[PDB]
Amino acid sequence: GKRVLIVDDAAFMRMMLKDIITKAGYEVAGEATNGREAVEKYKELKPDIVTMDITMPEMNGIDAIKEIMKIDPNAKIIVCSAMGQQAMVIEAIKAGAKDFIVKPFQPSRVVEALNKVS
Repeated sequence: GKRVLIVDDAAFMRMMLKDIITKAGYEVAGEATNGREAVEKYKELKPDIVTMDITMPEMNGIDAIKEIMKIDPNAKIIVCSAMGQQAMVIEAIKAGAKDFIVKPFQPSRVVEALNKVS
């Protein structure tokens, strides 16, 4: 109930997040750079939580949310967005995501999101 799958194309953002996740005592089940991989790794790892980057809509992360819900209507998915993406956040929340964080990350906020959702 502590395994997280991180989805984000930015290697460095991924790492940062891992640092945070890990220090807060959670565990990194795995990493993905895009929606398809995520789905595939989600099926393979059955992670506890999923962190999903939605900054670039052309990546269709929202569609991945949905794909995963089909697969597990119990999935707990947090979404990373950037400032001013409130509309996407709402669509993601609309599609099943439980919460959202904003870049640039505030360790405390991410820990809180994680915890709330766990």
